[PDB]
Amino acid sequence: STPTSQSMGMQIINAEQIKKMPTGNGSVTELLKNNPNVQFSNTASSSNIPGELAPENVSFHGEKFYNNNFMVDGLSNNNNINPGANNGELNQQPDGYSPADLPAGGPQSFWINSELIESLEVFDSNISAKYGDFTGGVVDAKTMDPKLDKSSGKISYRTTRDSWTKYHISEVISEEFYSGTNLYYQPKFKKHFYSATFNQPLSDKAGFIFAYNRQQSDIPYYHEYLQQWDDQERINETYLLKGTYLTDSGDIIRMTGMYSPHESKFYKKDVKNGGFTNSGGGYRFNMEWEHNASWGKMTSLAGYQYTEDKTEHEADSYQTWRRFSSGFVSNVIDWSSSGGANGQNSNIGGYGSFATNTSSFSLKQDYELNPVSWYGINHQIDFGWETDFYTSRYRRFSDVYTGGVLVVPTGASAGSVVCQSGDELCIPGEQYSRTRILYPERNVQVSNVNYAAYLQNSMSYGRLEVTPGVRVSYDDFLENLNIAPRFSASYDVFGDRSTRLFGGANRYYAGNILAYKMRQGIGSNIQESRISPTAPWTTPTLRTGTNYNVSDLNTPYSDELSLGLSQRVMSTVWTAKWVNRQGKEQFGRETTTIDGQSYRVMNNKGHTEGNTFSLEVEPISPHRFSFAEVNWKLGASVTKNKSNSIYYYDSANQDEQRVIFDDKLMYRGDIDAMNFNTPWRAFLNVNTYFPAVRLSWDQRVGYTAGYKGYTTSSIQVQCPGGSSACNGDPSFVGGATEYFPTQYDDFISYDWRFSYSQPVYKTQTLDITLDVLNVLDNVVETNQTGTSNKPIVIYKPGRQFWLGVAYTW
Ligand SMILES: CCCCCCCCO[C@@H]1O[C@H](CO)[C@@H](O)[C@H](O)[C@H]1O
Ligand SMILES: CCCCCCCCO[C@@H]1O[C@H](CO)[C@@H](O)[C@H](O)[C@H]1O
Ligand SMILES: CCCCCCCCO[C@@H]1O[C@H](CO)[C@@H](O)[C@H](O)[C@H]1O
Ligand SMILES: CCCCCCCCCCCC[N+](C)(C)[O-]
Ligand SMILES: CCCCCCCCCCCC[N+](C)(C)[O-]
Repeated sequence: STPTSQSMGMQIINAEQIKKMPTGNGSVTELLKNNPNVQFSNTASSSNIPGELAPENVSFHGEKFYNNNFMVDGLSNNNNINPGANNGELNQQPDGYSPADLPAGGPQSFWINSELIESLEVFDSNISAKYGDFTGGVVDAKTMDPKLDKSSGKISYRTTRDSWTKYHISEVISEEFYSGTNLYYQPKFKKHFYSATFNQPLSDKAGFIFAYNRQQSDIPYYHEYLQQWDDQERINETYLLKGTYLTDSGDIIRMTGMYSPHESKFYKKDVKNGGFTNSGGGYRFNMEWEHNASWGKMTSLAGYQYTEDKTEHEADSYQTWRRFSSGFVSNVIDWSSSGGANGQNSNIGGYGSFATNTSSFSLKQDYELNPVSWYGINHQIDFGWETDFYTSRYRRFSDVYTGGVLVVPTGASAGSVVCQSGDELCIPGEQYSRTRILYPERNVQVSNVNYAAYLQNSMSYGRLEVTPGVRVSYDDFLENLNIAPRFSASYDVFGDRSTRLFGGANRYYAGNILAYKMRQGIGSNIQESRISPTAPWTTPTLRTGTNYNVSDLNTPYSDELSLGLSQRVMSTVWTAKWVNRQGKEQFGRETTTIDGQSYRVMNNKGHTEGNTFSLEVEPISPHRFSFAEVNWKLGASVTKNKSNSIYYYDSANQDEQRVIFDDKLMYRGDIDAMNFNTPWRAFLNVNTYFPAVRLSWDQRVGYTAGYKGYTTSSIQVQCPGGSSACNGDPSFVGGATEYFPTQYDDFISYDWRFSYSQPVYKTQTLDITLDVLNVLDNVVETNQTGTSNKPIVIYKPGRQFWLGVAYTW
């Protein structure tokens, strides 16, 4: 059995516990909301953005949001190229809009639905040497296994809508919002979730399981100027197939296969054929071999996993044409993109396709030895190793041409454009392009190999438990070998199990980013010119634009200290604990100069702190108090998190800037963190079951410290005189931007889930499921944008209904 000091710092959510928490989009990170050690992006749940299907972003003890280890079925599900794009916030032009974009796709490469999952193991504190490639938390999601006894199976269906959603939108925006001209202002929409599961035995000793799961979301979108309604789309799919076979020997062989594409359908604004789609996800193949020997257990795995973020546009060339201007009106340009009174231009097309992928083959092996007493104490030993050979690419699939400067001869020479038979950049009689920019077919490619091994020894003298462990890893990307001591202890103060202390000190090293590699060539373009529209294209010249590059880096780590205490007061367990995290050597941005050419490059100048006091109360067993039965759980936390100005790996170092902030003139690097920094929150869950009418009545209540919004001075406060804070440093001379707080008040969150089951033909049932999400519909500020000039507040979703129908057998 696992050591008591490590369980103290992990969560376990089995499938029946999952079904009893009320949910929107079922997604992995959503399930973390009952964990007092985690926080979410200020924008992660917002009323502007239903219809969106991605996973929320999460940060453990205020560590980076892209420094978590997300696993599925114990294997990595992390994007190690570009996971923290735009520090996790959305972009009015999602990445791929523009020709020279590095695709994003976020911290998880497979977006797995909250069905499909048997158990979720969530480690945040005193983590095991067995787990690496994180600074923050570990989030292992175990999919459904086959059963060998019966032929289970289920078909579900589930939906929500704009009708059914009550919105909260600022005014200021409400005009623009309801026009539906903004991608991420979605007033009208429909989500649809299908699922199908087949459990299937073959022998007394072998069976498989097929599962499928589709989430889809349609969002209308309008072009002013172009004057068209197009439909945005969001599709997530998961196909899953697992066999298991028990040998004559008593050893076990498993085999998994997964395919988890997701895509997002977008539109370049007011552009004829402006469409483009952003595919993500990929697939897996496992093969796993348990062996049960006299000494212990030995599980040996081989795996392969292709994952890919690709942007693909409706067309592979882009033009900007003129509809009309002084002296000119086209017979051929129907549409417009601008609406100027005296001049209108018309954009058409797009920037080809292009992508990043990672192909990777993995070989794990883990040993669980049987306990062994030696020199008077028990030795639970684990050890193991693993190695991963991977290859990352970026590719533009084919040459994409953009139109350059325009000509529109008018007046004396008004009709005189004479085109070439094939010429995509010439409209006979009207207009042509003098220059033309070619973004070329390209390819950049890394192939690497990481190695890791770990040894742990949980020893116990009775009363005591003390588990020193080591994880050693080497990435040949940075070529660093890192050694991570993990230490975790526990003491029982009087037999009993009534009163136990525990603590520990550990170090977690992160995995790779490697975006700066993939961007190396990126944004190369070759521009040509021509005198007339029958001249040949003449003077090709290669520009690179912003150049990116590799540098000599340390691997970012996080150091931990923990101390806690678990009391059993009555028939109710009160466990309270402290954790502190120094996050160190965190990647950021530098501009460096090589040969007169300049280069964006990664540094190790970021840093973070995390400090959390967490309490947790939970009764021993449910109350049967009588005609129904009720269980309950209660979490709470107090949380101070810190940060540089280096928010993520593409943030430049603006620490030495001077900034006014709360009343006194100070350096920017020392100001409060403004994402993942809610000072406290408490939450209670109550699951109620009325067996008399087969009705489940699940409620989540929560009281939460309010948001604190900031805005900034549009104009820098110049400083010898010009603010009475300039005296905080009389010598200082220069500018400084002032931050203006608005402290919103603490708020009550309240969520419901009903689930009624109903027999149909003996062994079958039909299940009705209803979620009421913001029950009181009360308004809460989540996030604040803009200068003081124009401040914009964003709110948490109002009351929302989800309706589900399941059919089991
Ligand atoms: C279980 C074995 C996997 C079977 C899935 C085969 C279908 C994969 O389809 C492919 O997947 C990649 C990422 O999704 C894309 O980049 C490819 O262009 C696409 O054709
Ligand atoms: C768990 C600890 C294992 C240590 C292995 C260190 C390997 C360092 O050795 C390097 O590894 C590269 C990638 O594998 C090779 O291609 C290089 O030739 C070699 O310099
Ligand atoms: C068994 C008792 C568990 C509680 C451990 C006390 C942890 C105190 O630890 C301290 O907490 C401060 C917060 O006020 C932080 O400012 C400091 O960084 C930290 O050293
Ligand atoms: C038994 C379940 C198998 C899943 C069937 C999925 C069928 C659709 C495959 C994708 C094709 C696109 N579209 C829009 C028709 O769905
Ligand atoms: C892991 C076993 C699952 C195998 C399923 C293979 C998917 C077949 C492709 C059908 C079309 C899928 N897509 C992307 C169009 O939706």
